[PDB]
Order: sequence, then C-alpha cells, then structure tokens
Amino acid sequence: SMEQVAMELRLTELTRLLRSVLDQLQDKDPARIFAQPVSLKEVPDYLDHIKHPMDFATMRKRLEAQGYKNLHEFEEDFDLIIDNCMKYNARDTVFYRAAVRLRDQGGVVLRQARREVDSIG
Repeated sequence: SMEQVAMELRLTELTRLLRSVLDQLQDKDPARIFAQPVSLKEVPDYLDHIKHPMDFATMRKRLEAQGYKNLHEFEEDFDLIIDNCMKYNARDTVFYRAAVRLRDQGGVVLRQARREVDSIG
C-alpha cells in the first residue's frame, strides 16, 4: 500500500536524522571509551553487574537495520551507555568522568534533535 510506503519513508528519514545525532554524540567521546561493547574476555564478571550492556557500535548496527522507531528508543540506548558506566565504575575513574562529560555534552544535542523530530514530524 501507499500508506505502508509513506510510513517507510518516515522511518528512513528518522534513520537519517538519528545517524547524524549518533555521529554528533560519538564526537563527544574522543577517547573512544564507549565505542565498542565491554569485552567479556577482559571483564568476565560484567554481566553479573550490568543487565543491559550498550555501546555506540551496537547502536549503529541497530540504526542501520532501521531498528529505532522513534527518538525515545534511541535515547534509551544512549542513556544505557552512560548509566551502565556510572554504576560499574567508581566516581574517581577516567571511565565515570568520561560518562559525565558525554551526558552533559550529549544533552545539548538531544535537546535540539527532540525539536527536529517534533518539527519535521
């Protein structure tokens, strides 16, 4: 149907915007602390601590299968990145501090993305 097609075009346009949001968020992590999943080889106990791991590569795979239906879903995954890190790592660590900075800086980007997703429908 033409209705199905139009909905598909909306998903595609959302996917384009989310891709640019994702690149912008990831620039706020120049150390690449959040680039890839935490290694279970190097943190074998990780899953006893963190129930839903997340990282920018895993977000990117989901995005390219057009797997975010809305901005809320994408933000949930971004928040997991930050929130997982601030629980597993202590306050006085380079990891925790990188999460705080990503959160603060990413908030600006997400504030306007929310306006762009509302605005362009």
